[PDB]
Amino acid sequence: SGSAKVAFSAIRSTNHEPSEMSNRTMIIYFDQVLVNIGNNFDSERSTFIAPRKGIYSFNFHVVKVYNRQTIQVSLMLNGWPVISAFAGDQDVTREAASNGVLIQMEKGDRAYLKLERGNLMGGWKYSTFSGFLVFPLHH
Amino acid sequence: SGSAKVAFSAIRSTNHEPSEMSNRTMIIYFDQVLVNIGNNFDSERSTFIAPRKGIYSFNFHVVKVYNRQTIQVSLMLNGWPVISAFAGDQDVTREAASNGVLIQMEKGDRAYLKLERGNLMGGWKYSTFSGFLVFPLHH
Amino acid sequence: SGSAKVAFSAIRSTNHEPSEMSNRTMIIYFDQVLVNIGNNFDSERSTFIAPRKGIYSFNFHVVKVYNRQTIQVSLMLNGWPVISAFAGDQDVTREAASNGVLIQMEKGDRAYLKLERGNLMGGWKYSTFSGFLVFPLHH
Ligand SMILES: *[C@@H]1O[C@H](CO)[C@@H](O[C@@H]2O[C@H](CO)[C@@H](O)[C@H](O)[C@H]2NC(C)=O)[C@H](O[C@@H]2O[C@@H](C)[C@@H](O)[C@@H](O)[C@@H]2O)[C@H]1NC(C)=O
Ligand SMILES: *[C@@H]1O[C@H](CO)[C@@H](O[C@@H]2O[C@H](CO)[C@@H](O)[C@H](O)[C@H]2NC(C)=O)[C@H](O[C@@H]2O[C@@H](C)[C@@H](O)[C@@H](O)[C@@H]2O)[C@H]1NC(C)=O
Ligand SMILES: *[C@@H]1O[C@H](CO)[C@@H](O[C@@H]2O[C@H](CO)[C@@H](O)[C@H](O)[C@H]2NC(C)=O)[C@H](O[C@@H]2O[C@@H](C)[C@@H](O)[C@@H](O)[C@@H]2O)[C@H]1NC(C)=O
Repeated sequence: SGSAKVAFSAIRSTNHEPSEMSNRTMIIYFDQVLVNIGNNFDSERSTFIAPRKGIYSFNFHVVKVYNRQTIQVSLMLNGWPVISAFAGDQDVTREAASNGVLIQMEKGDRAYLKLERGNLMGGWKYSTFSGFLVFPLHH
Repeated sequence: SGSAKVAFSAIRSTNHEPSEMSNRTMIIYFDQVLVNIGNNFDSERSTFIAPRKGIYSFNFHVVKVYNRQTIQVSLMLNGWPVISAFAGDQDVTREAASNGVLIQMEKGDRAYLKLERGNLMGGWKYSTFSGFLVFPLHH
Repeated sequence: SGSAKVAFSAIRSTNHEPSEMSNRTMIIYFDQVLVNIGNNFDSERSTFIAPRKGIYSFNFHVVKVYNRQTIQVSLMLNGWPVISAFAGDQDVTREAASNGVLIQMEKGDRAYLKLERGNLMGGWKYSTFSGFLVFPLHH
């Protein structure tokens, strides 16, 4: 597929608490990048930047522990929520806010996960975020 | 990929209650279509109609609120359930019946989501349904 | 895509209890294979064996009933967990441990689901496991 091979996947490998900057941006950070074909995933910002016009698939599963908060996690496209997922609060099991979607992106569009409500104190180990170009679009 | 570029994604953008017809069909309706490459998703019927033989990927996340019902949501292929997902009933958080699968479809096969058990009173805002042709098949 | 068309999907169609061997391996078994393009999914072992170097997408949803256990399900790559999902224990609804990810695999790498914690007594009907080659890689 040449320059139509674009894919990333990243995970949260520890239960370490959020940083001050993560608290300010509420952008969910993934420390371990498993795939980054095209180097279009910015691992410092946990943001995917589309290299070309196309249909992109995204999936995420944000895993939380008991921390007295319910959460809403949203896939953001240029600062606007496209889809959201939800998780509650209990002390029986880790639980996940999961969702996925296909979206059209232009070159330079940015996709990332934002904690719209709640916090991730206690860590978000086992959280995952991945995406790939399904096919490019011309015009 | 030419005529092998087929993709759709749709979401439920409001918490409005189901219509009379939705009550009769128990087919889950998505008011906002984000992607519809090939125009193979029938937005009036929330049904994907395969344009050609191939392997198709589908994912869904049906989000419910507290409404005194648990739900079973099934991906239907020509009126038969292929996969199902489940959600409970509580008043702490929105929660989702989520699943996904790859299936082979022939031209004219129809895929849609059906509420096999329960109801979506209180709305199903944030629900998502998407799919794409992974690759075509000949013969 | 020729030999770049690789895809599988399998489901658990009954609530039958795990076998002795399933108890010993804790590898989750799927009795009904819906898709197996390339015949790279070993249905006896519920293991996908990559035919070539590439980026592969995997998704799973393991559905449990009340059985006095919480579970952790992990996607294993050559015996090492890549991603995990979690489900609790209650008697209100079936519930699912769900996650998905993209990974790079070499020819001969093996991917399967393992019950890292808990059991699936009471069955795991409606569980699903699927995957496909997103694109091949050279070198
Ligand atoms: C990120 O936000 C968290 C939620 O607001 C912070 O935790 C809160 O910290 C308050 C004092 O900074 C404390 O009164 C709150 O009870 C506490 N809330 C929760 C739910 O834990 C977190 O700050 C961390 O904890 C405090 C005690 C300090 O030691 C910080 O250095 C910790 O990181 C925030 N983390 C930051 C700003 O780095
Ligand atoms: C779609 O099905 C719902 C579940 O059967 C309907 O709600 C039910 O409406 C009954 C009277 O129509 C009422 O006795 C039940 O308590 C109620 N059940 C629940 C769980 O809310 C729904 O009807 C809506 O509510 C009633 C009161 C009417 O105003 C309808 O016009 C409402 O839509 C059904 N909606 C339809 C048929 O449009
Ligand atoms: C697979 O593992 C299960 C969990 O260890 C077994 O169930 C357990 O069986 C014990 C006796 O074998 C019994 O004391 C435990 O209470 C029971 N635990 C649970 C949670 O059910 C299961 O064995 C099944 O049940 C027993 C009674 C025998 O009839 C086996 O033939 C059953 O399969 C294990 N299944 C195997 C080894 O095939």
